Amino acid sequence: TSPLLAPVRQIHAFGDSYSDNGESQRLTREMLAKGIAGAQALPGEVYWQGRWSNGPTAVEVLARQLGAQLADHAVGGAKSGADNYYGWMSAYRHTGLAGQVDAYLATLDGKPVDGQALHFIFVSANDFFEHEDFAGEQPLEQLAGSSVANIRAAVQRLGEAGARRFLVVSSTDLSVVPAVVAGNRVERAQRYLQAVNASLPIQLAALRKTRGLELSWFDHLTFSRHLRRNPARYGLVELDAPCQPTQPSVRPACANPDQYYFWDEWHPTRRVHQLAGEAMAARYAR
Repeated sequence: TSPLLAPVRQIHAFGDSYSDNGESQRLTREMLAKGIAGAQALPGEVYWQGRWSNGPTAVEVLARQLGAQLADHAVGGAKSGADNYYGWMSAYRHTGLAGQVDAYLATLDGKPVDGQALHFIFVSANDFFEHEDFAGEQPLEQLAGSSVANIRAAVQRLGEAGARRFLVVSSTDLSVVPAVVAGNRVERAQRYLQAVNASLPIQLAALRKTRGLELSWFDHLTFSRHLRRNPARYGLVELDAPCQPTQPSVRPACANPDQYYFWDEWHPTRRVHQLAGEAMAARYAR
């Protein structure tokens, strides 16, 4: 192993439901109040305090582990580009990674970017979900290319504005997500996530060197493969069934959520987010 990275006192997080700590709930309440066509309350009733889980997301745990404050810009459903899985959102706000970066940089209020803040990026799953659910035409190899390009451009744009420090999370293992299994889409997920996770770290390594950035890459796939191969070691029992079923309809939650991998058909439990946040904190000194 190499030396731990310097401590972190401020995180700015950009991403999707795997990071959101209340933005989709705030924003959808605003959209409902304004009467925006097609709006829905997200995430819904069977979720903890606006998180798309039964507890804090991995980046919230990472912030606690590192002794950092967290500004969490992530929005449930966010894609790697400008917009969201929920297309009805775009009329009100661009909540994809690109839109989160735009809003972050447009709300500095004449102040510089903090060159010591960790810019945390965790996105791409909705690129895939949207493609599969609404028959995107791009072959999956092209979709992966566009996800990679979008994330690289976000880092470039953040660095351009003064950001120096980044943690970029890989694709998660979309191939074991309950909704993907139910969709019979395991192979498609495998192919998409391997293409993103092969190309993205190569692109970020080039950019890190060019622009003199500190950029950590977190391999969420390696992380989840290790949990799922040795579940008892982590106190996990159920790897496949959602604790809180929502498809086709909501049913009562399991009694033992801390022994479940998945909360609903797409999102991990608070326990898995805890292990993920701890894992992500491993490259940094407290």
